[PDB]
Parts: sequence; structure tokens; C-alpha cells
Amino acid sequence: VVLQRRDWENPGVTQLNRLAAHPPFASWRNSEEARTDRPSQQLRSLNGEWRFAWFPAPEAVPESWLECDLPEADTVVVPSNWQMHGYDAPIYTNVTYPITVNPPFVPTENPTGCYSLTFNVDESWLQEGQTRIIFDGVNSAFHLWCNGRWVGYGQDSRLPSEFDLSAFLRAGENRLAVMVLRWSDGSYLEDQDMWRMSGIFRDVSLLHKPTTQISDFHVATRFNDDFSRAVLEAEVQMCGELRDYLRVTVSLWQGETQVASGTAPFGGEIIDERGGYADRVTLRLNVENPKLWSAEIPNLYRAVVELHTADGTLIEAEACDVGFREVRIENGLLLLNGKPLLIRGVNRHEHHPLHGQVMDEQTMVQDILLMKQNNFNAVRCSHYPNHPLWYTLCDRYGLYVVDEANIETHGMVPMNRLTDDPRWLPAMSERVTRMVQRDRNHPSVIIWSLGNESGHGANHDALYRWIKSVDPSRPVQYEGGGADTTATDIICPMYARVDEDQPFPAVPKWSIKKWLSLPGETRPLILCEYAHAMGNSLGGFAKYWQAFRQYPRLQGGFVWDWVDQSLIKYDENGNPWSAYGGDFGDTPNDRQFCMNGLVFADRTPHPALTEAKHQQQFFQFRLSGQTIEVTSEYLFRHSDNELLHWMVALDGKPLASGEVPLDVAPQGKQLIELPELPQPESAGQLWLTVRVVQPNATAWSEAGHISAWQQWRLAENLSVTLPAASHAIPHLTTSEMDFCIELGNKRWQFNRQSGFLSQMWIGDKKQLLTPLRDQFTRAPLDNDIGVTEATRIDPNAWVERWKAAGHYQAEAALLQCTADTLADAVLITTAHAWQHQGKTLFISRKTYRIDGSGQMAITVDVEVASDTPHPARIGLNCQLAQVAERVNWLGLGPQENYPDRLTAACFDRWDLPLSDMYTPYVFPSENGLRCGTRELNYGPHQWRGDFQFNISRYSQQQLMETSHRHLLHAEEGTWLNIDGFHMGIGGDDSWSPSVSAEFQLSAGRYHYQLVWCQK
Amino acid sequence: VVLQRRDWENPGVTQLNRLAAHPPFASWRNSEEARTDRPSQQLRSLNGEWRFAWFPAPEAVPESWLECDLPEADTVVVPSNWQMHGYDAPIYTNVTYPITVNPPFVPTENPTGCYSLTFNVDESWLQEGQTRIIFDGVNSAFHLWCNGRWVGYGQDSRLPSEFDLSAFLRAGENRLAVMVLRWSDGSYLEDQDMWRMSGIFRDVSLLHKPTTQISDFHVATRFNDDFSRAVLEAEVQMCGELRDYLRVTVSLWQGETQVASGTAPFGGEIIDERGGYADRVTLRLNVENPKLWSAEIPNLYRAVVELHTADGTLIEAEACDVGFREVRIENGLLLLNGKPLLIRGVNRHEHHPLHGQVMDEQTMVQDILLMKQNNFNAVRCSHYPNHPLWYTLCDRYGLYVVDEANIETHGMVPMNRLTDDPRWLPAMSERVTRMVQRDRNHPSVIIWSLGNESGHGANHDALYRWIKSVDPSRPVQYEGGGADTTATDIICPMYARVDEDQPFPAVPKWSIKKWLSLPGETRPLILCEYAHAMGNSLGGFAKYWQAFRQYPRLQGGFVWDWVDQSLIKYDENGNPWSAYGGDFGDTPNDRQFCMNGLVFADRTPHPALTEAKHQQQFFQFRLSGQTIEVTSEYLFRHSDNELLHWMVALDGKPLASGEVPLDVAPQGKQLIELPELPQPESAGQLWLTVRVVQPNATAWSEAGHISAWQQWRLAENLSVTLPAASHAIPHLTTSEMDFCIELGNKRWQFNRQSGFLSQMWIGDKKQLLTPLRDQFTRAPLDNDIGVTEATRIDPNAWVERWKAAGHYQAEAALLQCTADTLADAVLITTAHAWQHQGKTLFISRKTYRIDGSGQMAITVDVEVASDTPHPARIGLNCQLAQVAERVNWLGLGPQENYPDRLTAACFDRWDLPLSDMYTPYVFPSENGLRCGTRELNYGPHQWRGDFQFNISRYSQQQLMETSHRHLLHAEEGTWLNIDGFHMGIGGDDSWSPSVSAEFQLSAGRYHYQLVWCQK
Ligand SMILES: [Mg+2]
Ligand SMILES: [Mg+2]
Ligand SMILES: [Mg+2]
Ligand SMILES: [Mg+2]
Ligand SMILES: [Mg+2]
Ligand SMILES: [Mg+2]
Ligand code: NA
Ligand code: NA
Ligand code: NA
Ligand code: NA
Ligand code: NA
Ligand code: NA
Ligand code: NA
Ligand code: NA
Repeated sequence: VVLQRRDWENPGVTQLNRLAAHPPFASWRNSEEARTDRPSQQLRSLNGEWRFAWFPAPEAVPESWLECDLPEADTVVVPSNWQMHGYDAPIYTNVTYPITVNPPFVPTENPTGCYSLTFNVDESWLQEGQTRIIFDGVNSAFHLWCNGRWVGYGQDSRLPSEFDLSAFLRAGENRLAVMVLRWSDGSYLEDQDMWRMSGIFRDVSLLHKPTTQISDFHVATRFNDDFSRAVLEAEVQMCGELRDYLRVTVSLWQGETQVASGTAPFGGEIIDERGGYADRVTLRLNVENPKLWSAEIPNLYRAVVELHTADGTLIEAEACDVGFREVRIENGLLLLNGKPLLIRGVNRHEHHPLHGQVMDEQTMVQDILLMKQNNFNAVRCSHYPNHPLWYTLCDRYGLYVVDEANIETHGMVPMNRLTDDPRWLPAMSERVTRMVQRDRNHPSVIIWSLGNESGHGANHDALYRWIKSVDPSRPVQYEGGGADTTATDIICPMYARVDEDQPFPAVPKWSIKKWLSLPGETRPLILCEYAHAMGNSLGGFAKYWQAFRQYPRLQGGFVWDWVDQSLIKYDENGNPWSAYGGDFGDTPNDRQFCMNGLVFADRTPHPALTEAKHQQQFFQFRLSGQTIEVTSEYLFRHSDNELLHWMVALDGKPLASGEVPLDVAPQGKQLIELPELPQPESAGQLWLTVRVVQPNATAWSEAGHISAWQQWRLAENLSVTLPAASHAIPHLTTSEMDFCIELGNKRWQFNRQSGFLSQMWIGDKKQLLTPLRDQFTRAPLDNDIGVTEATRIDPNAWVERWKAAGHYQAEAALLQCTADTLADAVLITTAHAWQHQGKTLFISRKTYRIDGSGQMAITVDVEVASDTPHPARIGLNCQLAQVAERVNWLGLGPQENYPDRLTAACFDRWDLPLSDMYTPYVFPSENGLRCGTRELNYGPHQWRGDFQFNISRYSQQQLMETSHRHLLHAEEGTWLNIDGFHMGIGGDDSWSPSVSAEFQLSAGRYHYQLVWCQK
Repeated sequence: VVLQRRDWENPGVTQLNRLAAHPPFASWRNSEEARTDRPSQQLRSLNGEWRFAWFPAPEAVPESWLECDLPEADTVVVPSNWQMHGYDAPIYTNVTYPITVNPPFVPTENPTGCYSLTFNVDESWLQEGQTRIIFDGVNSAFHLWCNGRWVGYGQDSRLPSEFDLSAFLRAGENRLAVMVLRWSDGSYLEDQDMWRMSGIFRDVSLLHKPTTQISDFHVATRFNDDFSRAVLEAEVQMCGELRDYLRVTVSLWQGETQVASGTAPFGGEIIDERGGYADRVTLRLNVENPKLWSAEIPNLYRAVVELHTADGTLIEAEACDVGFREVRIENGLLLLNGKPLLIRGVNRHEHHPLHGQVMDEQTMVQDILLMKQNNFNAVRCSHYPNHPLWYTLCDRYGLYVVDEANIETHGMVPMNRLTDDPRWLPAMSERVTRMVQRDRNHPSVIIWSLGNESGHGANHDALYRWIKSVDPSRPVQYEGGGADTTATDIICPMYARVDEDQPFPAVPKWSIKKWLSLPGETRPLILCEYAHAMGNSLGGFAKYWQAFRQYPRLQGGFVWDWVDQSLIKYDENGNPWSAYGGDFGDTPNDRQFCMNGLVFADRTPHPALTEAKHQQQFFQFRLSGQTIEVTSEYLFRHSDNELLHWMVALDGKPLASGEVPLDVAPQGKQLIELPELPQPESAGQLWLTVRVVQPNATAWSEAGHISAWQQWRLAENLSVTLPAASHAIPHLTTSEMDFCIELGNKRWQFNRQSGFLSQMWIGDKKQLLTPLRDQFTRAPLDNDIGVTEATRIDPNAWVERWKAAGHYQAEAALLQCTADTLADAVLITTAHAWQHQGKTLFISRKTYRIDGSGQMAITVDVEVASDTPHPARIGLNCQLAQVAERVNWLGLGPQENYPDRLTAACFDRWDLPLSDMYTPYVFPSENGLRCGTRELNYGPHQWRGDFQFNISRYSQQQLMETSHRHLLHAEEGTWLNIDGFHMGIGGDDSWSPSVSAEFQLSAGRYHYQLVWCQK
């Protein structure tokens, strides 16, 4: 029957004998345990070692397994993904389905995981009531047997499947057998851009309920106009025998204090001509001056639902955290408790580099802490309902949640092929309705989502309306089919740009500013995905936030995404390394596209996280003369844990500082008058830095946490006083092959055939391993590469334009190399043409001026052919002989910053170990640049000017040629790139060019100057 | 597998291996055949004799039956309901489910019909392409086998279930085996108020399609503002291998004239980021000055869809009738082709008294013709999709159709228990979606309905939105949950009254006039059910029509209902009689509530049909002096088949008549000035009668068809001239027991103990069989009875009020009986009191004046206690000794008419056989009354006055005591009821008092007078 019916190839069968969905239950038999959320004896964990055997297909599974353990089976931790134990490979594919697209059919070779457990059940559980098993997550479909008897079947990898075991269990020893199929008709609705894994990957539990039981309960909170009064409504449903003595009590608690209570017999109001629900009751509780829930202040109450007899005997209790909040859209604005939200959101997948898609409390809390510490207030469950603990943590720590149905059919052609088909409506409906039934009592959930990337079909409209009917308290959003369809309350595009239209046929991505004002359009716009953080990315992040702050109806977005989906693999010595698509023999695959995180898989931040934190700041600053105006972007809280530190420094040297407590009302302003500062004697630029510091620890941060910063240039005194003329004069020695400049112990050698500074000597010590040469290219970033392949070139990608133009292949041709003696200096003049196939790409004209002080002044003037693709950089590079421990610079830092991602960086004197000047992106690229640098110190060297630089033990060539960071090897000496100019990194998306025009090197002619000396 | 899975007790399983729903297909392989709608060689009927065996449960079916005919099986006609063949009892229950309410479970005793067929298949059908079987209707669930091999399973009794037999069939002889279950989880959605039957009750057919095929096609018609231009859009879908040489042509035909044609290869427009549908194409055809479809003028075009190769080789053709019409709601009005409809509708069940629920073309045509002849323009498919031919006939004859999903869960408590439950969303969705997929191309379908009497649940909202999304061309309506929910475009209440509110909790039925203007309400209102035509009913029909005409947003309604659901049974003599609920041993049952029709089951009209025809007239009339103003209520057609006949008569005697051609524009007026009419010499009332006559036959009516009529009183000349005094003088003979009056061969006898005229003689011949006595009661009508039972009294019902007050048991007490001699007459004076348990209900005071002419003038003055329930009638009753062939009267006729149902009746001289003065309602009651009667003649008797009367061979007692018409026996002589006053019959509904105040006998004191003589 089981093998014959092939229920995993039938979208009309999504379950057999599965119990109804409901909010989290524990069946407390003690009301106080329910109130305080203590463990329940009635809810037992089956998270232990199970027996496991892997089979190539369900047809290969022996019947004996239903009754007896297989001798060949292993013992494995559950929950787990069986790919993480090496039974087969995880597959990373983005859009293209991992299986042949032939719905509802799956491959005959269908990896089958056979799980079994021998466990004890006490007779007390079987003498009365109902024992159910709960599988919180099984990927992707499964049949269940208990003591050799078939119980049921379930689909949807991301919601709990529950089965009544009461008639299957015996007192003492029992055996569960779970046959998990990797592929099913459900897989067609599970095409999310993530590792394709399988197994029992969320908690398994047994729950005992009385025969007369709470089967469901819904909590709603409605408010008056100023939120000074609330009514809590709790609808409670029961199963079992109705009796006149049965009662439901709902009590509301603020910590230790009961603030309200209501008791009633069963029997709801008259619904229609046939009467009402005899098995339901609604309790209504008045609450005066409720403490309101928000991400700013996650005030929670506890609702306890008691099923009991009239004479006071408890039957069972259930409970939930209640957050008093109202979500509504009014006049085109998403409002929370009457105030317009600004969503500082991020998309978060459930990913662990060791455990795959198994989530633990520690990792969840780590993520939430890091999110809040980085000024995020919102998370999107991309793209499925999460582990149930996630919502409880968001309730308590305070994050806004978009809860999203496990529906993605991205690889279909067209994308709505299944979602417009009524035969797939039953399957889709269950993914939506069962999510709502599970999660509707969580205050952190403020918006429902119908899924992701599934086009727009009639099934979406139907389910949109279903949600609106059953839960009017939350807007519904859905991006598919152009982001502004009839199935969405919120214009929720993915990767729509700030100012630039992308007018794709049928599904255009308008500029977000333009989108709001399209004829007839009135809805708020919140990007469901934006700022694709793949590798060295988040270029132009500030452009979004400027727009969000300027336009009331631009209410923010969710960054894509939180965490790199890299997996751990081990070399021959047991050393771990980060792996991406293809590293497991998985093919076809989408390589490094699984890594789009603000943090690495181990939760180490990428540099881009600081840019996010800064732009998402909750305090805004203006400077007018002596006054600092601080504006609060908080909606609800006063600044009762905030003090402003200010500091004035002259080229990094502190001259004055102080602190002022912040006392700013939500949306309010505070004016801070700086004391009159002394004018410094020496020349240079004065810089003001302010930082907002939280003196007191919170649930989510340590004492001294910095939440905001800003800088301004103050007075500048230009250096006019001439350097005292040195007595020494350098001498020029000329040969046919070289110009040699000597200043006592110092030598500079210019090769006359190449025209470059080929060597520098400090006595007998060589300073260079490679000549100082112009560089116009960078080891391409993920954004430069996009979706290009060796198999299939994308001619539009920056890297392919640079390659085709011969930028990487261009050879320098010497046009001019001359040497002149001045009164106190030697002047070397050079000109080079970079050419490819007879076409001149760049001309570099340089002067090197070496004077008696031993300083080499380099002037560089570059022409770039207007018809060549704009170059990645305009700079110099060399391999220095020296390897020094520290890098010291006066410029923007401390972290990596690029021209379109430098707002978070502060101008100061920074000092880091060399290793910190390299960013270990899993896929190597140009990295570690610091911009706006006026002075750089490394070993014996000092460079001064106004430049961008990176410094590391890796050449651009090696970074370009190496696909994985763990394969990089430190080269001899140190590679230095000093750029007059560097192209933006972009990141609006990572599959088309996204570097904004103002950050492309299009000026045609470029000038920079450097001074190189020994310090 | 089949027995173990129990798919019929699982709402998650509505089918197995069933093909997608689609519009009617025939797979023509010739384009001209498709165009002319001739039979297709590729569509074969399996409507022949099948083998049938009945079993008590599916478990009792022998395995051998899959392979071999059961010798004990019978050869039966298919389509059929097996109850109609006597294999088990049909069940009539209204609301209460015929099975224990325990979803999704059905009784273990589940009647099972085993159908089988040995049939031949042509070799050519199997050599190429696809052979499918189509079951148009199987009640209620079935498994299918072919040549012993299991094919599939299907639910939903009212839509076709189709299965691919290509892999199952052999050339030559094949055997189908169909196991049909009476009860399934589907039964929970099929609780319509009708006989509960089962079997293969609609067509079975085989369809051959090519491998490369048209799998679906949708036709839409859009118009400019004045409907002078149209675009026909045809979306065509294919299945099979796509080839670049494939083409679709859509040609549109107006009769023999091709109007437009378009050809394209496959490949739709880009839909989303993944492209478009490669397997679809949309053709757009321009149509100048299209002939528009309406019920008034059902103009049709033919659309032919050809799948072919580029070189011109036809693969296959499909086709449909196209009606160019637009249905929209604008400014609160339902518009067809820009004009506001007035729905003259009726609910029609599919019912045949011999064949049960099997429909045939002849009966359908008979129904449509009778509907249109009686001024109906609309039909509601209560409460399920109809036999596919129904829509074709409505397309061609011109009726507006409400197509309704097969969803009714009336007996649930509360009514929305299933429809609000997401577990039942899949089963409900299929009932809606598969209906739309089948019927969306029919122009006659103007409104979609979500089902009937299933409360209002979130599933309704989802499916409402689904329809609105897939088909914006038709409004969606649904009555459940109060008739004005978010799941309806039209306020569509059932049995809402005209002026009287019925403020039921949660689901009030407001006055329809009041409902329209409720705060915020803007929608049109069309009653989905009104004017419950159960038995002697349709009292107050005129009140609805007056309101419909006065209020723009009251756009009519659908009468409940077309045809009595009586069934034919046979008594000992083999004689057929009409049976209702309970007559098959079915229990519980709802007795005569299955009979609510305007026509008897054999399509003979009830008297109420004429009231409907008259009120639904399309011409309105006013009289002013000599001028008749005729107003047309047609929206589209001119009166191009109409003339007006007028007639003026003095008390039934013709004086003048004439004919005038009608030339009225739609919504226009025509003024007709009557010629100078000669003044009548003799006394009496002149009456003007006009009739609209259709001189020419149509598709739906005969030459001479009368479509409308109206009457007015003109001049009246009151009789002032004294009758010449007769020389004869009556003599009074007085005894202790009697007063006797003699006048020649005539005698009148008044019993002095009873106080009534006990006998009259013409010579020696007795005239009376019972004395002439007052009567205050009637044999109760269905409307008087309502839902009352002997086991459960409804004290509110009229009959129970009359019974409780002792009206039926009240005995006449003589207060006074005196005789006096006048100058030329004898005067008998009587007074009676009717009393029950010491309470005086009625007092009757009479004078009988017998003069020399042999005339007896009776004056009656009645007092009715203000605190007794108002009596059903105030009149006289006697059993006449004579039985005469004819009844002749001057008054309202010719048909039965009552005070609240007499607008259709005309004043004239009528002459009918006695049998026509009895209405054979299947449930006997007071019947055959004629109102406004000034003269009545029967045998030697004449009664003059202003009275209502009925006359028949049945006493009120027998009518009241006899449950079925076939059990009535003509009594000796003739029963005459002559009423001064008679209570209305009501009928707004038939479960609560529905007689309007103005038709209740509440005046307290009543006067009437009669003259009894011998003409
Ligand atoms: Mg399935
Ligand atoms: Mg995707
Ligand atoms: Mg800044
Ligand atoms: Mg079923
Ligand atoms: Mg009903
Ligand atoms: Mg009239
Ligand atoms: Na904004
Ligand atoms: Na990705
Ligand atoms: Na503060
Ligand atoms: Na690389
Ligand atoms: Na009207
Ligand atoms: Na009925
Ligand atoms: Na005419
Ligand atoms: Na009767």
C-alpha cells in the first residue's frame, strides 16, 4: 500500500492521519508552571541518538526494518541533516531545481533516510488521554510506523507534523520507524536558494494531552485611539466530551501580578442560522494603560489558558507570551502602535556551517544579539517558517518578524506555472494556513508572507484573502509577479534600486522613489530583499538609507542576507575550511552564490556589517557652528541609556573631548553646545567625532556599547611654512640601462628599458621584490563577476568587459624616460602606454622628484581611453621586501572601506596588525582597501598624499587565481597597492553591473601625487 | 489498497488519477463539423444498458467482479439513479444530514452500486492519441477499473470526472467496472434540500484526443463604451510535444459568415522573470458592431479553435458558442451590456418524477420553453453545476444563468463548521475551481455562486477571491452568513420580505427596501430565493414586483422553485401516484417540503405560475381617459412581434374590441387612444381588458402567444330600476321543530333546534345533503402548517393557533331563531355563537328573506373575538345533492385565485368543467377558490353578491384529513364554500406565518350578503 500509493508523487496528498495545526502546546497540569513557562512533564523530547540507515530509493528498504533494527544501521544524533553525517552530498543550487522538472514526479533514485528509535512509554500515558508525536521538521516527506504499524504521512519540511500514537503504543518498550524521502512533490514548492539537504532536522517530541483538551486558542489585542485602553480577546477551542461543568479561565499576568481574568462555560455567540460553536468560547479582558510591545521595548504579558471544572479542578493549562501591539496600514504607511515604522531588517536563513539546517538556541541568540547590536530591528524568515524557538526569542528580545510560508517555485517556467494551477492550491494552502495556525499568537510576527519567488498565480490571491479573513491584525505581503500585485499590502520589491529603473518586461523593478508615486499607487514600500551582501559588497548602502529617511512611504527593507551559507570541510590534516557550491561533488551548482552574508558562517562579521550598523543608526546628527543637534529616530523610547561622547582631534592628535548625557524624547531633538576650543598652533585638519554610548548593560548589549557615531571636518589650517632647506643634494649616475639616484646611503634605481623604479636601497638592503608599476585592474569581486562562467560568458559583467578590453593582459610600452638635475633634486620623467592588440588603453605620465631630505615625490597623470570600460583602479603597486607586524595610517578606518562603502569609517590615526589589513572573504578578491588616507606607515616606509591603499601578503594575481581562501599562501615580502582612485564595489545586486555612475572611473584624465620617504 | 485506504472517508482525497477540468471538448478532426456543432466521431456515448449489482457495503463486493460479470447482476439503463430502479430507498431530508454527522466518516452500511460494461473500442483509437472516459455525474464517489486494472477515483457528484484509459484498453472488447458509493466525505458538502439518491446519473462518454492537443481554451469579449466594437480574446493551451511548426487558428463565425480569424504559433507573452508559457497562445480578434447576446435576443457567434501545422494540416478542432455580452456592477447596479437587469428568475433543481435526478434534453427544453412563456429570463442552478447541455440550451434560447458550486453544508452546527475549517479548503476549492474551468465559456452564465447554505467561512473568502482573479467578467455571489458578507458582490438574501424586517440574531433578514440603504451599503440586491411556492402559495407575489419596479437597486430574484420534487410510486392497481418524503420508508424525512414548485413534477402548471407570468410582464400599462400608455421594460429589443388586443365588456358581455400594432422602443412608451365607445343601455360595470399578443411563432413560443394583460374598471351604471313585483306570495308553516316556506314547487326548511337551513326542495327533489352552515376554517395550506408536527408542535403556525383556539372544534349554539311574515316575503332571523371551553369565538347573525320570486336573500353579520386568532375565512358551507358538469361564474378567473394572489385573474364570465374548479395539490388543502365573484351558476342554482367561492366533490374535512391527493374520493354531491371573506395564503416562506396584515381577517365585525335563487 505504502510503496504502491507513491504519496510523495501526489500533490493531492500532503499528509495522511496528521493532526490539526495549533499554537505551541505543553499540556501543563499545573497553572503556575504554565505562568512561568517552566518545563512540562507532559512534553518529552526525543532529541537523542536514533538508529539510521541510508538507502538509494524507498524500494530498497527491507520490510524487516519495520519491526527490527538493521544490523547495518548507524547511531546518529537527531535532529540532523544526513548530508552533514556524510551519507550523501548536500547540493547547492540557486534557481534550477536539483531534480528534473517533471511535476509531480521525482527521480526513481530518491535518497531515503530510515530513522528508528527504541524508547520507553510509561503506562500512565496510555491509561488515559492522548499521546501524540511531534516532528517539528522533516525534509522533505516521510512515512511513520509505530511498533510495525503504519501511522501516517507528512509533507512541508518547515512546519510540525503531528500524529496520535495513543492506539499504537504499548507500556514499556516501543519502536518508531521513520522513512524520510529526500524528494517529493513537496520539493516543487521548496526551491529556495540554499543548500538542498534532508532528514529529521528539527525537534521530535511526545506530548500527552487529556482526552478533554484545549485544541486551539487565539489571542487578539484591540486598542482605543491613544493606546491607553486595550481589550484582550482570547478564543479557546476544545476537543473531547462537552459537559456543563467545563470552564475556561483566561488570566493575564504582568510578571508576578495578575492584571485581568475571565471565566466562562463553553458555548460561543450565535454565528448563523444553525447557532454557534458549543465547543468554543471567547473571553474578553479589559486592560487599562497596557505596556506596549515594540522592538524598542519588548514589553510582554503572560496569558494563561486553563481548562477546568466549575468546582476548580484543573484539567490542563496552556499559555503564551502576549505583546500588546497594533499593526496597521493607514494612508500608505505601515504603523506600529500608531507610529510609522522604519524597518532596519535582514533576511536570515537557518544555517549552521557544521550542523547544516539544524538550529540550536545558542546560535539563534547569538544571531539576535548581533543583529540588535548592529541596529537591526527586523528579520524576514527567508523563506519558510522557522524553528518555533525563533519567534519566542524575537518576542522577548524585540525584533519585528515577517513570517513566510514555505513556498518557492523559482525554477518553474514561467515562475507561476504551479501557483496559477488550481491543482496545486491544496498543497499551497496548507503551507500558508498551517503557518498562520502555528504562529498567530506571536507578537513579534507583524507581517505574513505568502512565500517567495513563485510568480503571481490565482492561488496567491486566494491565500492572500484567506489570511486577511482569519487574521485582520497583520498585513500580508508577497513579492512575486512584480512586487505590487493584488496579493500584497506592501510594495515589497527585491533589489529595486534607489534612483535607477530596471524596466524588465512584465515585472519591472522601478526606482523605489519612482515606484511609490506610480499613477494610482498608495501602498508603503519595504524592500523584501536589497543590498546583496555577497563578498566585498554593500556599495551604495547609504543611498538606500538617505532615501528611506527622506521619503515617508519608503519604510526600509531587509538586507540580503544575514549569514554566509558556507559549509565546513576538512583537509588531510583535519584542518577545517569553508566550502560553497560544488565542493561536495554537487553538480549542477551555483558556486559561491550561497555566501551573501553580513557575517561569515561562524558569525564573524564581514566589514559590510559596520556600514549597515552606521546607516541604521537611531540617532541623527547635524552640526551648525558650535551646536550639535541630536535627533532621535526612536518611536517609543526616550534616550534613557545614552550618553554622547565628543572628541576634537588634529590629524589624529586629541585636543579636546567631553561627554553630555542624552535626554531626547522619541522623534525629539536635543541641542548640544560645544565649548569654545583653542585654535591649535600646527597646521592640519581638525575633526570632530561624536559617539553615542550606552552606559548600562541591556539584555542584548554590554555596558559601553556604541550605538551611533558621526564625524565632521572642523577648521583646517593649511601648511604654508616652507620646510627648512636640507643641505644635502642627490647625485644622478647614468648608464645605458639605468638612472641611479644616490643620497649618501640611499639609492633609487630606475630601469631605462622599462621606465619603472626597479629598486630602492637603504645601504646594502634591497627594499623591492617587484618594480613599482601602474596598476589599472583588481582581482574581481563577486559583484564584478556576477553570473559569468567559463562555459557561458556574461559579456555585460564588469570582469568580462575588462577581460575583453585586455585590461588584465595589457603590456606597458615605454614612450619616455628622462633624468634631469635640479638645484637641490633629481627629476625623473616617464611616460608609458598600455596597449592591447594595437589599441591604447591607458597612458601614464609620471615625474619622480628626489630631494636632499630623501623624499621621493611622485606625480602621476593618467589618460584613460573614453571607449575602454572604466578601469577598476588607477594606482601603483609593488612587492616590498619587508614583512612588518603593524600597519599605521592616518585615514579612514579601522575596517576595510571602499568609495561607495566608507560612511561607517572614521578619519583617525589607526594601527592594526598586518593580518587585519586582509579580509578573509571565502572566495578571494580585491579586499582590505582603506580610503581617504593621508599618511601610511609600514616598516621603514612612509607614504603621504591622498590615496586609497591595501597591503597584504597576497598579490592581486593570486587573489584572482584562487577560488578558496584556505588555498592562499603568503608571498615573499608584502604587496602594496596605492590607488589615487578606486572604482565602487556596488552590490544593489550581484548578477548585473551595480556600481553607480558617480563611483565609476569615467573622468578620462586622472591626477594623483604621493611622497615616499623612509621613516 | 482500495479497501484499506478508504478514500471515501478522507476529505484530503477528492480524486485519484483524474484529468484536469476543461470546457466541453469533442475533438473534431474536421473544421466544418466543429463550426456546425455536428456530432464528432471522436466523442462516443456509453449511455446504453450496463450490468448492475447492489451491495450493502464496499466490503461485500466480490474480487471476481473486477474480472468477470456477476451472474446475479441486472441489465439496467445508464444514466440512472439506482433508487429509481428499486434497489434501495431514496431519502428526502431537508436540513438534517441523512447520515450521522461525524465528519469525515460515513456509515459502515454504505450502499454500493457495482456497475460494469462490456464495450468495443476501434483499433484506430488505440493506434494513436489518447482515449479518455468521462463520467458527467456519479453520486457520490467512485473507484474505476478497466479490464480488471484500477484506474482512479472521483468525488463531487455534479461535475465530470475524466480518466485516461489509453494504457488500459485493448482493440475490440473491454470491460469497465465502476464501484459507486452512496456516502462519502463528499456527502458532507452535498446537503441540498432534495431527494438523496446515488448512481451513475449523468452521461458516460469516451473521447479520443490526439497526443498533441488543445487542453484548454478560454474565450473573453471586451467592448468599447457604446458596444459598437469588441475584441474577442481566446487563450488556448496545448499538451504534448511543442514544435515550431504548430499553429493555432481561431475563427469567429456569424451563421455561415466568417467574421474574423487569427493565427499564431505557440508562445505566450512574458509573464515573469522566468519567461512565459511556451505551451499557450492568446489570439485577439476585432469585431465591429457585434450582435450582442441577451435573454431578449440570444445572438450567438461560433468560435472555432484549430490546432494545426504551418503547412495547413489539421490536428484537431474544438469550438463553442460565443455570446457577446458584458456583465458588470457599476454604481450599485448589475448591468448587462450597460443596462440594468431585472431578474425574473427561478431556482431549478434537476428533477424528473420517473427518472429521479437524470436529466434529458426533452425535459430541459420543456422547462426552458415553459419558463420563457411565463416571462422568466433567469435561472439559478440550485445548488450545483447542471448537466452540461443545460448551459448550451440557455445560451441558445436566452436565459441568464447563476452557476453554483456543489457545496451545501446546511446540517452542520454551526452552519460554517466545515467552511471555516482549512482542512476542508481543498475539497471546497475543487468544487468551485472545476466548475469555473468547465463553464466559463458559456455566455448564459452571468453570475458565479459559491454554493448554498454553508454559513460564512474563511474558505468562502478565499474562493471568492480566486474566482474574481481568474474570471473578472462575472460577479460572484453567495448567500451564506447573512447574504451581505465579504464573499458576495450582490446582496442575495433568501426569503427576505418586502417591508417586514426579520431581525434574527447574527443573520438578520431585513426588509429588502431597508437592506439597500443600510449605512455603507451600496450593492445591488437580488434575492437568491423568494416566494416559496409550496402548495397553495405565492400570496404577496405582487408586493415583490411592485418593489422591484420602484427601486433601481432591487433587481429581482429567483423564485423557489421551478418544479415539485415528487416521485412516482405505484399502488396495487399498478396506478402511478405522486410521492413525497417518507413514502419510501425513508426516515427521518421532511414530508411534503420537497414539493415547492411552480409546476407539478410532470410540468403541469400550478395556479401560481400565472401569477408569476403576470407580475413578470415586460410591458406596463396605464389608463388615462381614452388613452392607454404602454411602457416597454425590454432593455434591448423593440416590440417587433407584438400587437395589443383590447376589449370592453359589460359584466362579461362584449361591447367593443380592437387591435393595435405595438411599436415600442426598449424602455420606450406608446400612446394608444381608444375609439369613442358606445354608452351601455343596461346597468353594470364596464371592464377594459388589454392583451399583448405575439402574432409570430418564435423558438420558444407559438403564434398567438399572450405575453401580457391588464384590466381596468371603466364606467359603472348602478341599477336603480325596481324589479317588477311578483304576484306570488310565500307561505310560512310553523311547527315545533321547523319553519317551512312554500312557494309553488319550491320549499325551504329551517331546523328550529339547529337554526340552519337544513333542506330545500324543487318539487320532490332534495337540494341539500348537509345543512347550510357558517364556516370559519379551511383545510390548512402548507403555509398554514409550516414546520409543525404531531410530535413537535410549532405554536406559532397558523394551524396550531386555530387548533389551540378551538376553531376546528367549535360548536354552534343557537341564540335566536325567529320567523316573520312580511307584505310579500317571509323573514327568518337567526343568531349563533361558536364557543370553545366557555369562550365565545364567533357570533353569526343572519336574516333569510324569501320573496314571491323564489329568491332567498341572506344577510350575514359576524362578530369575531378580537383575542381569538384571525379566522381563515368567514363564509357559508353546504353539500349540494346535485353533481353538474359545468361551473359558470361572473368574477375573477379562470384559474384559482386568492386575496393575496389574484392580480393575474381577470374579471369576466368564466365557464369550466367541475374538475377544473379543483386544484390537485399533491398534499391536499383548501384549493380552487375564485375571488371577486358577483354571480355563480351550478346546475339549477344561482348565487349573486360579492363573494369568494370554491366548489368541488371534496369536503374541507376530507382535504384536511387526507395526506395525498391520490387517496381523495369524490363524495356524494358537491361541496360549496361561499365566503364573504377569506384570509390570504402567504408564502414569503413556508416555515413561519407569512400572511401580510392587510390579508388577515382582523376587522372584528364582518358583513356580507347573498341572493340564492334558481336560474
Ligand atoms: Mg504528496
Ligand atoms: Mg529563488
Ligand atoms: Mg559620515
Ligand atoms: Mg475522500
Ligand atoms: Mg438547505
Ligand atoms: Mg390588474
Ligand atoms: Na521613510
Ligand atoms: Na544566494
Ligand atoms: Na540618557
Ligand atoms: Na578569486
Ligand atoms: Na429595480
Ligand atoms: Na424544499
Ligand atoms: Na409589433
Ligand atoms: Na391535507
